[PDB]
Amino acid sequence: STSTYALRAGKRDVRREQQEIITRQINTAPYVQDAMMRVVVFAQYPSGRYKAFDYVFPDYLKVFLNWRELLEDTTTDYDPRTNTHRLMGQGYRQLIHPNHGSGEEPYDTRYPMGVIVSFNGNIDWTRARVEATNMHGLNNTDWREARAWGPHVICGNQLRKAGHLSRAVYVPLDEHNTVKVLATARQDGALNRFNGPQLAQTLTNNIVCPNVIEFNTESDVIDYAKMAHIAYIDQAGLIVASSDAYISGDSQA
Amino acid sequence: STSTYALRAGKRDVRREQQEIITRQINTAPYVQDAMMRVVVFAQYPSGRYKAFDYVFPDYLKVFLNWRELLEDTTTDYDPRTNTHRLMGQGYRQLIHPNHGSGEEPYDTRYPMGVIVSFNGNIDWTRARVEATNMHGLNNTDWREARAWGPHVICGNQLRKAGHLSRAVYVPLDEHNTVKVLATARQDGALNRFNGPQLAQTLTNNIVCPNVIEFNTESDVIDYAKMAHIAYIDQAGLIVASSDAYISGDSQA
Amino acid sequence: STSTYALRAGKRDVRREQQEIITRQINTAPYVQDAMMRVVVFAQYPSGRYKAFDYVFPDYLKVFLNWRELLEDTTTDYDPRTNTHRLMGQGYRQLIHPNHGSGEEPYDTRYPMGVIVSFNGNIDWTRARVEATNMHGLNNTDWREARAWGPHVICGNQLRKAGHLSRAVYVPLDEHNTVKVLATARQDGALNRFNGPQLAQTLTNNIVCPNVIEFNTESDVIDYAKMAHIAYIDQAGLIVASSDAYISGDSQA
Repeated sequence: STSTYALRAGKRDVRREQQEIITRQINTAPYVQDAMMRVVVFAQYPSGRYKAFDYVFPDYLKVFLNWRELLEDTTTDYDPRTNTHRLMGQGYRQLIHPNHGSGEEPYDTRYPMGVIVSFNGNIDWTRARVEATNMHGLNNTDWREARAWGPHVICGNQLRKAGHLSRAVYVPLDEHNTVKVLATARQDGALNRFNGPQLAQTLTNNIVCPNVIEFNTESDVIDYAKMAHIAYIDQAGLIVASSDAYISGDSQA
Repeated sequence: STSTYALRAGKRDVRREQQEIITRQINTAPYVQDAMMRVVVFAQYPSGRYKAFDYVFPDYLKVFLNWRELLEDTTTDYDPRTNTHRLMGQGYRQLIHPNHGSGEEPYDTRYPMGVIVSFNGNIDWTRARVEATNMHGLNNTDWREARAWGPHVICGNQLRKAGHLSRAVYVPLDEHNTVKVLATARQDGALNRFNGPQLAQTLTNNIVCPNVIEFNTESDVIDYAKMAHIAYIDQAGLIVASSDAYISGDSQA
Repeated sequence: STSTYALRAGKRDVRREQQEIITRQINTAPYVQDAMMRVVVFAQYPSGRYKAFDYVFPDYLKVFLNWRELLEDTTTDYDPRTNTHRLMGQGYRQLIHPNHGSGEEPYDTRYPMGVIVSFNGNIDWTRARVEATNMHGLNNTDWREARAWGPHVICGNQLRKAGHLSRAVYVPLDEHNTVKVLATARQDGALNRFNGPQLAQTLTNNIVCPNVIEFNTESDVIDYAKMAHIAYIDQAGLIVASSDAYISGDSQA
């Protein structure tokens, strides 16, 4: 880093020390249990556009995105292009029930090339997980040997550190994949907030608030990430946004 | 109240006392834990029409309604008016990602002026809550200082008492708001049904059953409320429906 | 059954005994807690087509399907046929708010005649339940006397045994019905995985993965069932698919 001489007032510089306190509040308020956490799944489309599934939640997040939800210009598990009563054009059916569909092309170009998953806040980094599952949301072809997570679940340092508050990972997808994501609040020290008398609040306060937002180009995705103070990895593989606050920003450039 | 002379049969008037018992059953059966509770969010539209998000649930309710779900004539987070691939007409995008959208008008007239939230049953009135959050479902502009609820969450006597079984509140909205609602079953005396061996049932039995119903005019909303036995506040600010049962109805008019 | 003479190698027939072990793994891996379970609701339409709500989940499943979700060619609670701003054509409204709608026919032929519900895996068979509820998801006309389940909830041996791993039931529906389904993991012996320190995982790992798949004819439904290794009852009332694995298939035909 590049730093050099600086001056400040003496004991009377409470304005500066107050701003230092504020910087620390922004950086540690997320660790007060039942503070919000934020997880965003950014689908990267062939078209150069992107779509964010943006979740804010205070305790835990259980996400499954199926094939149609992942498509460009959908906002739910509903595809306006594809009237399911028509005999032709059933690409989704052809993928989830092999050789019983009728898509007009091998690769529906609305299906994403991959997702950037951004985890932010007081997350339990040891159990934060992503999986590219098959069409059914399974991590084994045979459900009878599938489990909550697969033997090679995406986790640990596959989630790139982006600051004390954030990690992000890029997950390539092929056309038969779906996406699962898990994040929970960090263990509350030696107390388990999912245990005993603490559970009711942890469970019932957990209103997950999802939004699906589209972006016409990555510049706009990156702007969204800096607006929302969340980690993001751009097309160049660089970490261009973070949840960590610095009192003078990137002043040691 | 207006009451006057009445007669009844003597010890043989079991029909009357049976009906008195039935009145009490309707009024107290909701307090038997794992009985249904009922919460309804009525969106009031500029058009004079309304839309109800009607939830019945036996243990707890965690609701977040985002911008598109709140729009007149939507039934999910999907807006048929707005094809998200078009460059023009992205009003939702303009609100949730400031100055990256293209709505055709400053105020999409399908967005509601406010909601009437109706809580009914054995609800924990001390932790029944509503918030008009921002587009992301946050109660602070900066998620890093946002929490499960805001410092000024709508609660307590902002929820108007409408009988022993019900409360209702009117919540004005501006166009960038979304709505969150929490209701849980009242503490089970000194036992916590969210604790220990009671939790499995409390958790897994809690199938929340949502319906989205539209009403062309308030007369029809009020009818729906009386059909469903739930509190409702009409345009005049009057409580015109309740969950409380009376053996002769409003006979002391 | 028809069986007759067979031979095998002696102590060196490890290939056979390995395949016997594999058969047993497929049959008992589902009993390792947090293994996947699979529940499918197959709607049978007047048109001879079917639609599957296919859920895989590791711990519990809480399903409510409302009227519009049940309709042929819907994939969410959204009906493209019916623009809710139009005065005519509101069949759903006419059912859920009696005599306030305007459907074009008494019976919307997209509404199913019944559902086949298929339960598979380490399910608690004593508390696996289905209900055909009314439009609101209630099992009593008056919610104040409704409960999490009705006095005549569909359960026990109404769920037909289809093997050690599976049961299935046919549930007739009339046009004002909706469908509720509950399945949970079997009690973990004398330990309760929904209790104490076990709960956090049981709760947060439970990502339910739903897909809605259509089938143009029952032959294709039956194929889907055999692909997915789940119980299914065909139009003839026969059990034509199962989760149970046999080392030589149905070799005692």
